[PDB]
Amino acid sequence: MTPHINAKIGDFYPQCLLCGDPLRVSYIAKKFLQDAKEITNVRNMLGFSGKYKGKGISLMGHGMGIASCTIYVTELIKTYQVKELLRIGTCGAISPKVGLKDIIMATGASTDSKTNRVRFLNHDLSATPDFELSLRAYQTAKRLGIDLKIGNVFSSDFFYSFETHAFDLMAQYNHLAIEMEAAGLYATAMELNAKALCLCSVSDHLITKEALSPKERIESFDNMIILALEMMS
Amino acid sequence: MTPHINAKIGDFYPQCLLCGDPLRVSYIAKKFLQDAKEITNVRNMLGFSGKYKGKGISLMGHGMGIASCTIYVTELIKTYQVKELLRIGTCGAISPKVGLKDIIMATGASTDSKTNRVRFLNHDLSATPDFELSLRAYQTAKRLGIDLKIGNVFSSDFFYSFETHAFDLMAQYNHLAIEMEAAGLYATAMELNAKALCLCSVSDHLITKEALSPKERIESFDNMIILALEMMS
Amino acid sequence: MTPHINAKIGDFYPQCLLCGDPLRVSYIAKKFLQDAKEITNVRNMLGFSGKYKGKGISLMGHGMGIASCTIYVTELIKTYQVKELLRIGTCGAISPKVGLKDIIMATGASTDSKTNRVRFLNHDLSATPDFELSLRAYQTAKRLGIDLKIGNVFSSDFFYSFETHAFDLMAQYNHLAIEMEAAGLYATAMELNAKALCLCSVSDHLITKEALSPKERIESFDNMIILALEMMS
Amino acid sequence: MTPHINAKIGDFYPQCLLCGDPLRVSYIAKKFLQDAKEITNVRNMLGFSGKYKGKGISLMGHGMGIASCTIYVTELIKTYQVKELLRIGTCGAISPKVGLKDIIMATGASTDSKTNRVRFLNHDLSATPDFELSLRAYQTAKRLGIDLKIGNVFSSDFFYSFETHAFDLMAQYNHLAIEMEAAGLYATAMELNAKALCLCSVSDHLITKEALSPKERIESFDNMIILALEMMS
Amino acid sequence: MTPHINAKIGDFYPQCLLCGDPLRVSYIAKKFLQDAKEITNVRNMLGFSGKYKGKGISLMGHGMGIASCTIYVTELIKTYQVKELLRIGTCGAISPKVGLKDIIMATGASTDSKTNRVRFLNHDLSATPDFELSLRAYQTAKRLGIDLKIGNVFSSDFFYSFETHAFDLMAQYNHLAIEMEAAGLYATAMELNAKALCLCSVSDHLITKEALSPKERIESFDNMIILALEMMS
Amino acid sequence: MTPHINAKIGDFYPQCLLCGDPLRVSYIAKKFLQDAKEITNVRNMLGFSGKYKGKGISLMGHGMGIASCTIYVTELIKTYQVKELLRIGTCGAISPKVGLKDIIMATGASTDSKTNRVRFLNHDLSATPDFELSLRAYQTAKRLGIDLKIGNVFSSDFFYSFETHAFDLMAQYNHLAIEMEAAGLYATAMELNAKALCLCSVSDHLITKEALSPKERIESFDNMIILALEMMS
Ligand code: HPA
Repeated sequence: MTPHINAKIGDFYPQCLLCGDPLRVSYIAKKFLQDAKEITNVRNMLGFSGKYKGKGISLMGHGMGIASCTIYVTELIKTYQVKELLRIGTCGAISPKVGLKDIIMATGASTDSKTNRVRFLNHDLSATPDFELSLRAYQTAKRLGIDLKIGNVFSSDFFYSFETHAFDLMAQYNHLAIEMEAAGLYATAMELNAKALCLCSVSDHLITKEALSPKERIESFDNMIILALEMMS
Repeated sequence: MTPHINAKIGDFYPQCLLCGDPLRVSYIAKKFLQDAKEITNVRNMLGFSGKYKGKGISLMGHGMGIASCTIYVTELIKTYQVKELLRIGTCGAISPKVGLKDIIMATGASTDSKTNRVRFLNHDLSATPDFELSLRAYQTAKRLGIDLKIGNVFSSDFFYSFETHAFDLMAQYNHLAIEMEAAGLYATAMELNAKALCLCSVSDHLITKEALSPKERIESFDNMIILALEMMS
Repeated sequence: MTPHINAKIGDFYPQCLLCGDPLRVSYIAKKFLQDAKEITNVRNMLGFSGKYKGKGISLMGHGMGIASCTIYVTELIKTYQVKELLRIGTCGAISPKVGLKDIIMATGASTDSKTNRVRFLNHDLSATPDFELSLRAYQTAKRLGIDLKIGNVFSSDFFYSFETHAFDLMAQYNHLAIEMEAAGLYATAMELNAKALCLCSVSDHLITKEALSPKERIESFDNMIILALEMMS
Repeated sequence: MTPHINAKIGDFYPQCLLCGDPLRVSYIAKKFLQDAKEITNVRNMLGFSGKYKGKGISLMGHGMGIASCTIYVTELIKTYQVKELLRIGTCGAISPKVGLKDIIMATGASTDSKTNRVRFLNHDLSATPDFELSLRAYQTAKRLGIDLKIGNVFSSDFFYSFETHAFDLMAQYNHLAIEMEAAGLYATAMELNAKALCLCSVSDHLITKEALSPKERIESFDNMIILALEMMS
Repeated sequence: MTPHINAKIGDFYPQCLLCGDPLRVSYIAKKFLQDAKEITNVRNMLGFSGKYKGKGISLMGHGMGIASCTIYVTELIKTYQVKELLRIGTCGAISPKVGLKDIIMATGASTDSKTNRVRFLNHDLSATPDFELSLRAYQTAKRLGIDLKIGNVFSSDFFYSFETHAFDLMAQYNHLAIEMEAAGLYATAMELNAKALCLCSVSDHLITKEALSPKERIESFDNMIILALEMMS
Repeated sequence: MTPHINAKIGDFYPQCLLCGDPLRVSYIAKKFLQDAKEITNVRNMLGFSGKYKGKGISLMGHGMGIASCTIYVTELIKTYQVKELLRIGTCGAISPKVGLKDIIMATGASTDSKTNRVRFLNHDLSATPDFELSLRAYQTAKRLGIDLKIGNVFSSDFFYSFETHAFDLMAQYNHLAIEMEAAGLYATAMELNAKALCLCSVSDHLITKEALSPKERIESFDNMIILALEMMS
């Protein structure tokens, strides 16, 4: 009933977990939820509803990049009444103060996109998450015994960067890692008065080149999954 | 080998078709290819290698928006030696010179993205297709009896535009339609010394708000797929 | 030991409270601090060192605007070894979600300045405070029974705005009020790896035109001075 | 009848050739046209109407730089009803793919000018020729056994560049040569719904530093002159 | 020899008058100079040397627009050792403070070009004339009983503007008239350590549309010619 | 009468000297004026009225940075009917040609601020003083035998520059020094139709690293002060 979601109205709980990869959403729905039901699949972009420790929770893939993430979040909020958008994914660390398996909470999302200057008077929009959600994330991680890393991320239009020489200046200004959506998620949620947070686990270090093995990857993504479901409980 | 395609090095023919929607890809594999093999499925983004009248050809989804398109197109060219990239898809008409069913050949792709300024000295990159390819498309459509409409497209980061007041100016400067990736397709192929072209089928006119019925939407999309397969013959 | 500060090295405590107006700094010192000494007075810009419940506190004025603020923040951090910088002041509200007497915590500072494009690759810097400082403010407010309003502010180069028509768009994107230094404070503290936060008291509401009287302005600000002081004990 | 052109209305044929230098224009008329007459001479910028193998063709000089080109082209289309504009001139080649005596067809014109941002919403306008004209140039060229070199051109505001370090990157993005008008020609033609094409003779590299001798300039340019007159016949 | 001037080295005197129209340069040579000879004529862009009441002086055309002006004045300074460049021409008035026949001395030249951002770190270059020259023009005007209007001009890349709605804001900021080269003359003279000045005669009013009779233009331009020659005396 | 000035009606004379430092302002009052009265002191920013050689003159502090100077200058013109604003401040030299406590007259003020693009259509505002005021400076300085350098200054948002590599380019374009308010003064005075001029004494040399002290920045500048007083006589 939107050009990118074929769910029925009401099929989404007001809390939604987000990933770029629709197959990760699938993995989460099978392994971590009871009574999960696939509710959308336009363009193979999967969404699910189901229960986690008795509470209703929703999952939704959103593709890669600001433009794509912006499409699905816009529809999720405007048509399907999602109110809290918690978003999890991987990132390449650029700071010396984070390493493999760390979970980063993005209190800001810088960007090389033009999307926010187009949204916001051609000025600098400081794209930021909802504070109460970050507080629930901080509190839950302490309780779970996770050493939550906290700082800005840089949301890039480029997976294959042309500005790799600038990563140290980004790290100087407290950017812990690079991904590709958070500035879009945060700006859209600000645009539509909804609540958003982004969480990112370190799977590679772009400076010193250490990398997780493909099943070390899955163990640390699981650690992040559990943190996310726990803070929505 | 790449973080977004799980094909083996050697599975792609040098010619490749592209669509945002990977479900479009499999529909073309089934209904039009012989010996259609699936060769990649990372993040549900399906790819296919098959046969059309005895000649090899590939298919590949690339998701929505410039950032996603660039990732897949960069990896196709750099890792899988793809040489000719032909993008087909839908687009929103903005010009009185076009209506529903029309197929548009994009001789240039303007954009509201900052990606080309980042790539290109913060100047104006004129994002354009390979000429030889555009000639094939013109001759094939003449041989096939298709009244090819030719002009610019505007590639936007926004599906839900904040600048609809501007569509009239775009149309005046010979922009026939809007979509969300061609400027990225063209600049990547320009960057990596490969050949590229973008074809667009008109499904919705954004000015008159005419829309095709899905009985014609499959009808017109087939016309375009055939034109594209023909010019790769 | 800098062109703009004539204190002795060591005169500053590592926690420093900031106001634009040096006479506000003079007030706080005389009314709320023990054994307050004046440590700097270049350009009539007063800084102080004293105690509050036995614990050392410093105070410093920074003038109006990002450029003036940046000058003093840089010198405090670099020459005088200050580690936490807490800014408190007034602000014009622009959001319906806040009214007179409200204290705002700025979890992000947007801007019409070019300073952060100059510092940060001509990209978008998301200027954010230190998280631990923000959590300390949330907990101290809760303990004092203060109803903290959390969101962005907008830091302008213009007190006399040429863009008043834009305040509705800023409010929509969760900018709760307008002032003139937070973006430079946050970016300088980001640049030099120090901890910073901004707190804003609503005395005027730029949209609904409500306003506190001179005696209610004094009363309201005092409520913010005590939260700040309580935050540092 | 316009401030920059002296001709009576109807003096111009609907197909017009353009050079930057009005002495090229006078040269073309006396060696290749029959019954040729000077129709305009404001600011010494010569224009001619004449006959080539029976068919009436016009010639018009336009000066150097986008702003100059834009003045003349604007008056040709709006006042004197020229419909097709074929620009022929020299350029400095920057790509290894082209060498001396080569004729470049500019299928896109990049630029360091701000004019197209001012024309086009401060976005990227991809400035492009009319496809049909470019195909006629390709078909004519091959009929005359001229191997056309095809790609993008960079239209600069600077003859004495301050960014010579950037030429390698421009060449990477398929810019074959540098000149100073094409992006202004294409944009204006797009604005005013006219058909336009730029052709460029490789007199001088800029990288190799190879410059052909006095004898050859005349010969290579005449070659482009015949190409131009033939696709207009 | 330079690409755009075929004068002998040593042909120019160190003081040069400039006009965009080479036929204006010819007119001044024949009417006001003693023993004037033509020294250059590339691209029909005439230059002259001669004497004014016994003292040597040169005249040079430079076409229209910043790019064209910049080519010629660069070559005048670096190759032909011209030291003082005084540009005379017409403009369109935009301010109610000036009328027809008024002579404007441009103490600053704003622009919509990108050329000064390209020259100067993408900041704002304040393009200004040489102070001593503007003093000499002030004094000579007084001597001649000419009432000199003094202010900024706006140097536009557009003769046919797309921002006529902005003319009033320009006039508010002390822009007396619009023309097309002064920002380039000024920035090039600044780049190359020469002395430049621009004087403008009001032929037309862009707001109230008043105009001089082409009989009253010839007379008013003459006054400006005499001012320029005399201040070189 | 404004939120930043609390002077009585008519407390300001129509001529007003400006400093960034209100203590340099106070030092001029107490040393040079008869009947010196302090007419404002909001935020410790001192303004004074008094008499010099019989004629009544005012003095006003404006803080550091374009934003602060705009606030005070805007209020001086709109509420206190100041007509002539003469800034006499400090600046850092960026040439060996220029020594400490040299006095510069800024015929133009370039900037890295975005304030003038915000004010002026996102084009290049050429920020210049009132000519007659600068002629007064020139003739006054000469009658007094006070030496005066004349050129542009660069008005930065940054006292601690992040672009020290650019100083030679700035000096190349006739920028004699760096300061932080002249572009703000000049723009505001252009906006509101008032007469402004900026003089500045070299208080630092940015190549060789000499710097005066806070007290020397009040007391080493008598010649500039006397120059200002005399030109207002
Ligand atoms: O170095 C400087 N930069 C800016 N303003 C100044 N005022 C004195 N020195 C300086």
